[PDB]
Amino acid sequence: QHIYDIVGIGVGPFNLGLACLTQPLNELSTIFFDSKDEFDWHSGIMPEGSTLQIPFIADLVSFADPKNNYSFLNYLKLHNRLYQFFIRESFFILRAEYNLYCKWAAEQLENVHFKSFVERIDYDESRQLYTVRVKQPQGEMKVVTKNLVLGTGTTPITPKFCQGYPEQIQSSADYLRHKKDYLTKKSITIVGGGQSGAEIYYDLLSEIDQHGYQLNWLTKAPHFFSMDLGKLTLEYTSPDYTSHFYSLDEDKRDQVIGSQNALYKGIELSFVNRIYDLLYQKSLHQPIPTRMMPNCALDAVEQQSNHLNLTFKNSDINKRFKLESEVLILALGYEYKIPECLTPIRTLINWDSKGRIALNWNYSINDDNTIFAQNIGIYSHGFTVPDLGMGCYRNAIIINTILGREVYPVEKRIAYQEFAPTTEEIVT
Amino acid sequence: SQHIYDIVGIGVGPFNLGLACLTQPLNELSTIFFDSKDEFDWHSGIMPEGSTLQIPFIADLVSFADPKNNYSFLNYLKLHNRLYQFFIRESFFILRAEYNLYCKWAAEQLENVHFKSFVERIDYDESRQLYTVRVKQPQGEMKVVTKNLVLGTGTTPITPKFCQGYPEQIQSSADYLRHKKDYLTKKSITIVGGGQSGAEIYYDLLSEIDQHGYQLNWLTKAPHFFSMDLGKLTLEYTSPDYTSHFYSLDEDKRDQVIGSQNALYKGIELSFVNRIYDLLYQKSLHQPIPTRMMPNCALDAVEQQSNHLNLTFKNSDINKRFKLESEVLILALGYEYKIPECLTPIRTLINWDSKGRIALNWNYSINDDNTIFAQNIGIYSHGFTVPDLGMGCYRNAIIINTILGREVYPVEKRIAYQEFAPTTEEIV
Amino acid sequence: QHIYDIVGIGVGPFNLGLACLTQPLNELSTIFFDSKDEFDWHSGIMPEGSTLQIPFIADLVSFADPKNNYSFLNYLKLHNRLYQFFIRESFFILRAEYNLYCKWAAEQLENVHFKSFVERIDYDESRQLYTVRVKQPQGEMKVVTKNLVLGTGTTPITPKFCQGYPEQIQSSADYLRHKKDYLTKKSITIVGGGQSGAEIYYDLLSEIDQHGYQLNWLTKAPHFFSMDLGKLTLEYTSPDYTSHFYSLDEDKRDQVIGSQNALYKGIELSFVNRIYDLLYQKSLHQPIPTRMMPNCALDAVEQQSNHLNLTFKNSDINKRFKLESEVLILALGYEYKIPECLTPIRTLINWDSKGRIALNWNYSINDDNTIFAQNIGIYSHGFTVPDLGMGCYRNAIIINTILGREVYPVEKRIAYQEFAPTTEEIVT
Amino acid sequence: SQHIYDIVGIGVGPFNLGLACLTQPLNELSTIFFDSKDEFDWHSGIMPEGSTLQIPFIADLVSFADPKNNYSFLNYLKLHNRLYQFFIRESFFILRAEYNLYCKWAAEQLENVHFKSFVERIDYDESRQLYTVRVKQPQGEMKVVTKNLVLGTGTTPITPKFCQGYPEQIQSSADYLRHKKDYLTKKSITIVGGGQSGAEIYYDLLSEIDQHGYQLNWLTKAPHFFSMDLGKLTLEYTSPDYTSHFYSLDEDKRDQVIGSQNALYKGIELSFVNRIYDLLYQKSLHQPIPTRMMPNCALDAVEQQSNHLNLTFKNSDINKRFKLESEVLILALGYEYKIPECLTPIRTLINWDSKGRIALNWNYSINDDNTIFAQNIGIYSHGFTVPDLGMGCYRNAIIINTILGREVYPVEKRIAYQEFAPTTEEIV
Ligand SMILES: Cc1cc2nc3c(=O)[nH]c(=O)nc-3n(C[C@H](O)[C@H](O)[C@H](O)COP(=O)(O)OP(=O)(O)OC[C@H]3O[C@@H](n4cnc5c(N)ncnc54)[C@H](O)[C@@H]3O)c2cc1C
Ligand SMILES: Cc1cc2nc3c(=O)[nH]c(=O)nc-3n(C[C@H](O)[C@H](O)[C@H](O)COP(=O)(O)OP(=O)(O)OC[C@H]3O[C@@H](n4cnc5c(N)ncnc54)[C@H](O)[C@@H]3O)c2cc1C
Ligand SMILES: Cc1cc2nc3c(=O)[nH]c(=O)nc-3n(C[C@H](O)[C@H](O)[C@H](O)COP(=O)(O)OP(=O)(O)OC[C@H]3O[C@@H](n4cnc5c(N)ncnc54)[C@H](O)[C@@H]3O)c2cc1C
Ligand SMILES: Cc1cc2nc3c(=O)[nH]c(=O)nc-3n(C[C@H](O)[C@H](O)[C@H](O)COP(=O)(O)OP(=O)(O)OC[C@H]3O[C@@H](n4cnc5c(N)ncnc54)[C@H](O)[C@@H]3O)c2cc1C
Ligand SMILES: NC(=O)c1ccc[n+]([C@@H]2O[C@H](COP(=O)([O-])OP(=O)(O)OC[C@H]3O[C@@H](n4cnc5c(N)ncnc54)[C@H](OP(=O)(O)O)[C@@H]3O)[C@@H](O)[C@H]2O)c1
Ligand SMILES: NC(=O)c1ccc[n+]([C@@H]2O[C@H](COP(=O)([O-])OP(=O)(O)OC[C@H]3O[C@@H](n4cnc5c(N)ncnc54)[C@H](OP(=O)(O)O)[C@@H]3O)[C@@H](O)[C@H]2O)c1
Repeated sequence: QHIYDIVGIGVGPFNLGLACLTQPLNELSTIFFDSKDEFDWHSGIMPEGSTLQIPFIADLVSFADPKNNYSFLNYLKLHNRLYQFFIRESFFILRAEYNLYCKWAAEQLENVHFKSFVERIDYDESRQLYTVRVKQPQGEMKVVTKNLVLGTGTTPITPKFCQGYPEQIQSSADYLRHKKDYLTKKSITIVGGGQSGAEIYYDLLSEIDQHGYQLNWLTKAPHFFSMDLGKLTLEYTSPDYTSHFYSLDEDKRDQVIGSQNALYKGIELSFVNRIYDLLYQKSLHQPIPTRMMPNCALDAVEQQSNHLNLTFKNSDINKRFKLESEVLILALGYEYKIPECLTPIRTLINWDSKGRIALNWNYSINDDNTIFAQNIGIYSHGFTVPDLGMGCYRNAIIINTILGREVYPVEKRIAYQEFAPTTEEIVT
Repeated sequence: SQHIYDIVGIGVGPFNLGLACLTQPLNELSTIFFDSKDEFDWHSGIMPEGSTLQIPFIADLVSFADPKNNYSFLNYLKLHNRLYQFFIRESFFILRAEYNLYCKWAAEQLENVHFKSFVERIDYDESRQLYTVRVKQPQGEMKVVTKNLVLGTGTTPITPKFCQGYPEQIQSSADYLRHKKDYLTKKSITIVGGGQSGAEIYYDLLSEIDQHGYQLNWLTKAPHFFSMDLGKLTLEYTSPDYTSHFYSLDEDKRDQVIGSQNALYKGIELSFVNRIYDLLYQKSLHQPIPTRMMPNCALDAVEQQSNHLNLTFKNSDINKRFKLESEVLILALGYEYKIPECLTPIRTLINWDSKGRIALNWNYSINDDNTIFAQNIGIYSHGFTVPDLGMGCYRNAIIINTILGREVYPVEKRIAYQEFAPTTEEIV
Repeated sequence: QHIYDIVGIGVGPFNLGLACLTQPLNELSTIFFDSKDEFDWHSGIMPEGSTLQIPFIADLVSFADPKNNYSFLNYLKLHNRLYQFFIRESFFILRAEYNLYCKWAAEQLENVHFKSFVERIDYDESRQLYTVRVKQPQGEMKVVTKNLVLGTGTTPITPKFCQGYPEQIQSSADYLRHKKDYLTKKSITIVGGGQSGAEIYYDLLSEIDQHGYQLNWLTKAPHFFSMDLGKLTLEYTSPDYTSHFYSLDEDKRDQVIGSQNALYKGIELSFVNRIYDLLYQKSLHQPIPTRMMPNCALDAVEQQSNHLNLTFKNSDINKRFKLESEVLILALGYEYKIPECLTPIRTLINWDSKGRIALNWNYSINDDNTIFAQNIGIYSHGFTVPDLGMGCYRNAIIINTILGREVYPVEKRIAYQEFAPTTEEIVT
Repeated sequence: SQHIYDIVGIGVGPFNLGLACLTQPLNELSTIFFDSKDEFDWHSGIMPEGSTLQIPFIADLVSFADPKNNYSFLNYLKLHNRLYQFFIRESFFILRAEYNLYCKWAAEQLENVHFKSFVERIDYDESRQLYTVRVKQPQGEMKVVTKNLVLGTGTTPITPKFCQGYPEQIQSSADYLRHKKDYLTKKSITIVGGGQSGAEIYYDLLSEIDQHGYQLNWLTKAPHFFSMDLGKLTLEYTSPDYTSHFYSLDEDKRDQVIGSQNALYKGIELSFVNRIYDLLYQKSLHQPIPTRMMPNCALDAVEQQSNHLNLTFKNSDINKRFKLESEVLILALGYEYKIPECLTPIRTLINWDSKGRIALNWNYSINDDNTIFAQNIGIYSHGFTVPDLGMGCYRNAIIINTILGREVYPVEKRIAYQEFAPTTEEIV
C-alpha cells in the first residue's frame, strides 16, 4: 500500500551510496534489496593487504557531500581508527577495511535489506507503479514504487568451453575459498593478466617455496600491461570526460572504449613491480617453478587422468600449444548480466542498435525516466561506469532527476584538458 | 553591552579558528574571537610557491573532532570546485597557500571572528566571576564581558637582542617574501638556522642562484642539518596516548624529554632535505656553486661594517670562532611564545610552575577556576605536539567539553599500538 | 693503404659505445666519423634538470663489460662525482651530465673524428673493401675498410605542410635556441604528446606567470598516455624479446610494433604527474591560460596577420577546428632518414617487401654481413632498437660477428616470461 | 715457509675482503688473509628473505676505489646473468642474501684468502722487523711471517652479563634463523633492542603472528623507535671530508660527537619503520593484535621461573621497574668490538688512548711503525662511518697507499657541499 519513490535492486557500493545520499531527504521514501546474506565486496578475492586502486575520497558519499554521516572519515572517527589511518598515510583503503566500512553503513540503514532476492518486476501504467516481488527467507514480498534503480553489479566471465569442470576449474572470485586446496596441488594455472590474476599470482608466488606446485600465468593481452594512472590520464575520470564520451556517436563510443583497457584494467603499477621484485628475490639460488606468458589465449580444456589439458593460442607465433594443470583459475574479467526480474518490463527499456540497454544522459533507461542504471554501459557513459570514484556523480544525477531539482549540484568542469573544441572554433 | 559571553578567543590562528568552527554548531555557547591582523594569515611571508604543510590534510580545522563539520578541508574543497582535482594531485599535504585560502574562507563565514581587533587588556571581577576584555579596533576601544578566555596568541620569530637594530640588513625569515626582490640584487646572503624555515629560503635562493650574483651561506648550530623524523612508529607520539603520558611525568623529566625531541617536530622535511641535495648536484655540474653550508655553527656576534655585516660564528666541533661577511642576514632561528600584554592584570590569577612558566592542567586550563584555557602554550607540559595542527582538534574538544561539562566531542584515549608505560599491575 | 676492420658512420651513443668496446681489442682497426663539432646528445631539447628515462647502467659499455674504462661509474670516479651521484640516489643520469660523460669518452679516443661528414661510400667487388669519403674542414679523408657500421641516428619529423615557415614553426629539438623569443609571444602551441612535448610544456608552464603567452598543447594520441615501465613490461627490453620479435612474421612484426607505443613513447609517469601538480598549484588563485587537447591532429597551417591558423582534426567528434598561435613547436617524434653516402652501394643493401632496409638477426643488412646497422629497423628487431639499454647487446653481437668469436658473450635468457612455448608443447 | 709476506689480513669480513680485492692486481704486494669461519658469511643468521643492505650497491668491495676492478658488484651481476634483472628491479639496495653470494664469489677467486683459519697468536721480532702469525687450521698450526698486519676481525653481538647462562631461552638476534622454528611454537617472544636487527625480527614474527599462538613483545631503551636519518645533507657525513674533520677533533669532543649521532647509522630504516606500522594497521582490522611495543624501557634483570623468564625492565619515563613474562628472549642489543686474543703478545706495541682504547693514526695504523692497520676499529677515532661499507674502499685505499708509499689508489679530499670547519684564514 505504501508507495516508495525508489527501490534499489542490488546493494553493491553504488546503490549503498544512493541509500546513504537519500537518507537525509525526508521527501523520498526509498528501500533497497540485496540477495547476499550481508554486504560483501568481492571478499572471495581479497588477500590480506589488498587495497582499492583509487583514493579513499571515492567512498559512498564524499564526492557528493563530505558532510554526510557515512563518509569513510566519519566511519574512521566513529571506530577509533581515524588517527591510525592518517599515520598509515596511504590514499588506498584496505579492501577488508572498505568491506567493514560498507557493512557498517549498510547496517545503520533500516531500509537496506539483505537476504532479499528481487525475482520479478511488473509495471502498472495506470498508476505509474512498478510492483517489485522479493524473495526473502521468511517468504515472498511485494512493494510498489515510482522509480527503480538497478545496481546488480557484474559477475565473473566463464567461457562456455570452461563450464562443466566444477572440481578443477574455478573463478578468481572464489580464490580464498579454494586456496587451501590449491596449495596441495602439483600445478596451478592462472588465466588472465588483470588485477585479479595478478593478486592470485603474487599470493601463490609468495608461498611457492613451502609447497610443490608449478605456477603458470597466461594472458592473451600483448603484455602484462600496467594500469595507466598518470594524472593527465586520470582527468578522464571526471564529469568532463563522462559528459564528453556520452555525447559521442555510438560507433565512436565503442572504438574509443575498445582502446582504453589501460585506463581501468591491467595491473596496478606498484603491484606489477612487486611481482618482479619477488621473482628476483626467489630466483637467487635456483630457478622458480613458474611460467608467465603474454599473447596466450586459452581456447580449449579437456580432462586426462587427474589433470586438465589446457590449449592456448599464441597470437604472436600464431600457433597452439598445450600445458597440463591440476587446477585452472579463470581471471578473465567480469561482465554485466541482465537481471531476470526485468523480463516482464523489457519492452519498457530502451535498446541500442546492438541490442544493449540504451541509456539517457541521466542514467535512465526508459522514456519515462523512472528506471535508472548503476554500473551499466561502459559503451554509453565510458570506462568509469564501474569506477567507485564516479559513484557519487551518478547518484547525485539520479537523485536530482527523480526529485526534479539540484539537490546535489554536480560539477561540470574539473579537468584542465578539453576533450573537444568550443562550438565556435569548428571549421565548416 | 550587558551581554556575557561563554568564551572569548584571543588570537585567531588555526587553533582558535578551529575552536570557533567547532563551537558554532553549539547553540548553548556564546563565543567571540579577536585577532589583531588585518585578516587571517598563516605565515604568508614565508610561503614560497609550492610550499606545503608537513602533516596530512586531516589536520584541518575540525575533522579530527568531527568529519561532518561544515568547515572541513574536504567540504571547502567541494564548495570551491577543487575536490576532484585535489585527489588527482594525490598528495596528503596541502599547499600552504591553499591552507591560507581555506582558513580565510572559514574565518569569513564566522560572523563572531573579528580581525583588526587587538586585545590590549584583561581584567577580572572576583564578585561576578567575569573577565572584561578591552579590545582596540580601528574605530576605537571596546569592552566585552565573558565567563571564559581561550588564549590563542600563537608564536613569533626569535630575534636575539644582538640582532636587533639593523633593519636594512637583518630580517626575519617570517618576512622573506617581502624582501626577496632586494635579496636577489645582493652579493652575499647568509641564512642562520637550519629548520624548515631556513631550508625553504635556502632552496628558493639556491634555485635562482645562477641568474644573480649572490654568495649564498647557510649555517645551523645543530650537529647536522637533520631531517624531521616522521617514521610512523614515531608518529604514534602525535596522539592522546602520548600527550596524556607526557603530561603525567614530573616537570624535570618533561623538560628532559622535550629537550631530546627536536627531530620529532623540528628539523627539515626529509624529502625537502633530499631535493636540496639534488639541486646542489644539478647546479654544480659545470662549475662550483657559490654557496656554503655549515653545521655545528652558532651565530655569536654581529658587527656593522662599511657595506656589510661581520658575522661571528662559534663552531662547536673545533671550539673556535670565525667571521663571515654578508650583505644581508636572514634570521631563521625558530619561533617562541611571548606572554601577551593583555594578561598582565590577571597574572596573579594564573598558575605558574617551578620554573616561572605558565602551568597547565590536563584540560589546558591555567587557573584553578578552569576558566582560562591555553592554545599552543606549554610544550614543556603537554609535549612537542602542542603546536601540532594535527592535535588542535583534540585540544579544542577537551576545552569545549570542559566548559560545557559534558562530552560534546568525545575524545580518543588510545590510538597507539605502542604503550608508553606498563600497567599498574606489572610494576614490581 | 691502411685497411680498417670497422668504419663507423655517425658517432651517437651507439657508435660511441662501439668505439669504447672495440678500443681494448687490438686485433681490430677501427675509425669513426661524425659531422657535428663535438659529441652532442640532443642538447637543444635539454632543460635544466632533465634526465634520461632509463637507469644509468645503460651507459656506453657496462652491459657488455662493467670493467671497461668508459663506464659511467668510472667517469664519475675520475671526475669526483661518484660519492655525490650515489648520495643523490637516482638511477637516472641528468641529460647534461650524460652529455659530459659521452663528450669525455669521445675525447679519449683519437680514432673518433668529429667535424667529419661521411659523404660517399663505394664498394670494390674485387677486393671486398669499402671506400669511405669523408668531408672535413681541411679537406677530405678517404679510408678503406672491410666493414661499415651505420650509426646516423634519427632526426625530427616535419610534415611537408609545416615546411616553409622557418620564423614561426620550429622543431622541439631546437627548443632551447628559441625559448627566449618564445617567452615574448602571446601564444605558444606545442603539437605532440610525447616526452619532448611534455618537457617543453612543463618548462613553459613553469614560467607562464612571468609572461603573457597562452600555452596550448595538443596530441593526436587518445590521451597523454604514460610510458609503461612496469617491470613485467620492462622484460620486453631483453635479448629474449628481441630474438622473439625478430623471428615473427613480417606483418605480425608491423602489427606488434603498432600496438606498443606505450612501451617506449608517451610520457614518463613521474613527469606526467609533475605536470598536473604544477597545474594544480598555479590555478589556485586564477585559471591558467593554457589548453590541453588529446585526440587532436594538426593537419593544416595557414599564415595570417601576425600569427598562424592551425587546423586540427579532433578524432573523437570527427570535426576540425582552428586555433591561432604566434609560434608552433613541432614535437611529432623522430624518424630514420637514410644517409646520402649509401646511394652508390644501395644495390648491396637488402630490402624488405615494404622497401625498408632488411636486417639479419646479427644486425647486418647485406648478404656479406659486412654492413651493420645501429638504430635501424624497429620493424625488424622491435621497439628497443633505439633503446640505450640495448646498445651493448647489439654492439657485442656486431663485434662477435666481425671477429667470428664470442668476444663479448651475449645473454640468451634474462626474462622470467616466455614469449613462445617450448617446441614440444606446440599442437600440430 | 720462509716466505715474507707484505700483508697478513686477520679476519675476512667485507673490509679485509675488499682489501684482498684491491691488492690483488698489485703484484708488488704479497698478501694473505685468514678467516676462522668455514667460508665467507655475512650475518646469515639474521638474514630474513627480502632483507637488504641499507646503503647503495656502489658500496661493494672495490668500486669506490676503482669501478674498473674485476670484483665490482656490477661485474659480478654481469657474470651471473643478473645485471639486466638487477636493473629492472631498480633498487639501490642489494638483497643481503645476494650480497652474501657476491662476497662468497669474490672470496672464491682469491687463492690467498683462506677460511677455516683462526689466527691464534701474533709475535713481533725486533731483529727481523717481522710479525709471526700463528694460525690454527684443520690440518694443524701454520706460521707465516709478515711486514704488516691489517686487523679486520669485525664486531660481535652484545650480551649483558645478567643475560649469560640461559642458553635454551635467551639467544642473540644474530642467530634468529637458527631458532625461528622453535620461536613459532612458543606462547611468548620478547625482543629487546629497537635497532634494525630488532625491527627485522619484529616484522618477521609479526608477519606470521596469526598462524601461531605467541604474544610478541618488543622493547627498546631509546626514547622512541627512531628512524635512521638518511637525509642527503646528513649523508654528506659519510665522506672523507667528515672523517678527516672528525679525526682532527679532541678526544672528549669526539666521544661527545659520537654520542649524539645514533640516528646517523643506527635506528631503523625509515621505509622499514613504516612497513611495520602498515602491517600493525592491517592485522588489527578485526581483533587486537597480541603484541606490545615499549620505548624508554631498559632490560636490567632476568629471572628463571618454571616455564618462562621473568623479564624486568626500567621505564625511564616514569622511573619505575616492571616485570613481563616471556618464554624466549631475543637480544637485539647491538654489536661491539672485542680485541682478538691473538694481539695479546704485541699489546705493548699498539698505541692506546687516555681511555684504554686502541689509538688510531689518521692512516688507520695503530702503532708507531705504521705497520699494524685497523679495519672497523675506532668509531671514537674516525667517526660513525668506521663500520660503513661505503667507506671500506676509502680506508683500504689509505692502507694500501701507506704500505706501498705512493698514491696507488688516490683518495678524494673533498666530496661534500657542506664545510665542517671554516678556512684557516677565517678563524678568529
Ligand atoms: C575484485 C574487484 C575489485 C575492484 N576494485 C575496484 C577499485 O579499487 N576501484 C574501482 O573504482 N572499481 C573497482 N572494481 C570495479 C567495481 O567497483 C566493482 O565491480 C563493484 O563491486 C561494482 O559495484 P556495484 O554496486 O555495481 O555491484 P556489486 O558490488 O557487484 O554489487 C551488486 C550486487 O547486487 C546483488 N544482486 C544482483 N541481482 C540481484 C537481485 N535480482 N536481487 C537482489 N540483489 C541482487 C548481488 O548480490 C551483487 O552483489 C573492482 C571489481 C572487482 C571484481
Ligand atoms: C611557517 C610555519 C609553518 C608551520 N607549518 C606547520 C605544519 O605544516 N604542521 C604543524 O603541525 N605545525 C606547523 N607550524 C607550527 C604551528 O602550527 C604554527 O605556528 C601555527 O600558526 C600556530 O597556530 P596558533 O593558533 O597557535 O598561532 P598563530 O597561527 O600564530 O596565530 C596567532 C595569532 O594571534 C594574534 N594575536 C596575538 N596576540 C593578540 C592580541 N593581544 N590580540 C589579538 N590578536 C592577537 C596574532 O596576530 C596571530 O595572528 C608551522 C609554523 C610556522 C611558523
Ligand atoms: C631528446 C631525446 C631523448 C632520448 N632519451 C632516451 C632515453 O632516456 N633512453 C633511451 O633508451 N632512448 C632515448 N632516446 C632515443 C635514442 O636513444 C636517441 O635517439 C639517440 O640519440 C639515438 O642514438 P644514435 O647513436 O642512434 O644516433 P644519434 O644520437 O642520433 O646520433 C647520430 C649522429 O650521427 C651523425 N651523423 C648522421 N649522418 C652522418 C654522416 N653522413 N656523417 C657523419 N656523421 C653523421 C649526426 O651528427 C648524429 O649526431 C632519446 C631521443 C631523443 C631525441
Ligand atoms: C646484521 C648486520 C647488518 C649490517 N648491515 C650494514 C649495511 O647494510 N651497511 C653498512 O654500511 N654496514 C652494515 N653493518 C655494519 C658492518 O658493515 C658489519 O658489521 C660488517 O660485517 C663489519 O665488517 P667487517 O669486515 O668489519 O667484520 P665482519 O663482517 O665481522 O667480519 C669479521 C670476521 O673476522 C673473523 N674473525 C674474527 N676473529 C678472527 C681471528 N682471530 N682469526 C681469524 N678470523 C677471525 C670472523 O669470523 C668474521 O668472519 C651491518 C652489521 C650487521 C651485524
Ligand atoms: N630522456 C627523456 O626523458 C626523453 C626526452 C625526449 C624524448 N625521449 C624519447 O625520444 C623518443 C621520441 O620522443 P618524442 O616526444 O620527441 O616523439 P614521440 O614519442 O613519437 O611523440 C610524438 C607525439 O606526437 C603525435 N603526433 C604525431 N603527429 C601528430 C600530428 N599531426 N598532430 C598531433 N599529434 C601528432 C604522435 O602521435 P602517435 O602516438 O599516434 O604517434 C605522438 O603522440 C621517445 O621514445 C622518448 O621517450 C626521451
Ligand atoms: N642492512 C641492515 O638491514 C641491518 C640489519 C641489522 C643491523 N644493521 C646495522 O648493524 C648495526 C647494529 O644494529 P642492531 O639493530 O643490531 O643494534 P643497534 O643499532 O645498536 O640497536 C640496539 C638497540 O638496543 C638498545 N639497547 C641496548 N641495550 C638495551 C637494553 N638493556 N635494554 C633495552 N634496549 C637496549 C639500544 O639502545 P641505545 O640507542 O640507547 O644504545 C639500541 O637502540 C647498525 O648500525 C645497523 O644499521 C643493519
